[PDB]
Amino acid sequence: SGGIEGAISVGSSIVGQSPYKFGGGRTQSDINNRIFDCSSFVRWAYASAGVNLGPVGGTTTDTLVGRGQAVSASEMKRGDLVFFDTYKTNGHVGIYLGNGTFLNDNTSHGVSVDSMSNPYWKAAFKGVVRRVVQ
Ligand SMILES: [Cl-]
Repeated sequence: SGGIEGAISVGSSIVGQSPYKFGGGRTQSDINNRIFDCSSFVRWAYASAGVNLGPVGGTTTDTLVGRGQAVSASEMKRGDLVFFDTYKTNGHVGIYLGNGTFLNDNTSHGVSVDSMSNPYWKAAFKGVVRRVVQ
């Protein structure tokens, strides 16, 4: 109930209820108020499940892509971090849920679940995946 499943449970608890804010989620006030961007959301979901993916103030997609172990796209598993080329290389991150979906915090929908086959996310995905819990 920890680790991967715990992070999915915490992160999902606020789906549909947490608008995105670029740069948010790197102060305790923002965390308490559920104000995050894509990478500070992922850091918080895992921290709330007992897993340290980096410092509160300094975690970004660039630091997260350096955590854990590389995974081939064909082998992506629930809990793996999936990265996408949105405004820059690896500019977006989410937590893969299985079944071609991922939990993430994005401008359009805030904290939400998106599909890897949505044409936008399919085009933006380049195969960059990181496993952070074994
Ligand atoms: Cl935290």
